[PDB]
Amino acid sequence: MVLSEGEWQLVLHVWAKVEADVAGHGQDILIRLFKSHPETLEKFDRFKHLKTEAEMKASEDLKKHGVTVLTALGAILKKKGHHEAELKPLAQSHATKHKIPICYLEFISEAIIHVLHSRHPGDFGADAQGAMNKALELFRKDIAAKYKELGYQG
Ligand code: HEM
Ligand SMILES: *[C@@H]1CC(=O)N(C)C1=O
Repeated sequence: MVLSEGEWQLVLHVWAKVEADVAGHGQDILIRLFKSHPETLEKFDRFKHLKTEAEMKASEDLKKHGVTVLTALGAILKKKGHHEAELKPLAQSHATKHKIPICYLEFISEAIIHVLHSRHPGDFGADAQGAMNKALELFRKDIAAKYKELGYQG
């Protein structure tokens, strides 16, 4: 699958808004993930003690991680599909160390879409949401292929 340049521009135009405050967006996204699919929190030995949204919001460490996650994803999106170099270490760690199934990457993709839809109606209309879905699908497709190369079913 291949996104058009027009599609990449819709992706990067909403990402430009995320970048006004990546820390805020990362908190929203991880909290949405953990609330919508509580099982995902159990993968984080670092964070699985957090009991409530209030505790999550107050966690400086969770905020730090959200910035790390969105910055890595931002770097991937800015490659506009040319993300082989970026996907190698991410696939290896997430397959082998963290053991994150592809379904959980689907869950975080859903969280990203939900947060952008909520925060950014001006840059996340139907066409833009479709482009972001396509970008995130491409990301998961390529990650899943790497998972298989690495010996993880996903
Ligand atoms: C958009 C998809 C994701 C991106 C871009 C991303 C990015 C990252 C990055 C950059 C790191 C630090 C370096 C590394 O270990 O590779 C990391 C760590 C980690 N990721 Fe992800 N991640 C994603 C999805 C997920 C999901 C869905 C889960 C769990 C359901 C997860 C679980 C973890 C865990 C447990 C760590 C180690 C946290 C720690 O103890 O420091 N990741 N991730
Ligand atoms: C998706 C949901 C889950 O718990 N696993 C392990 C999946 O593959």
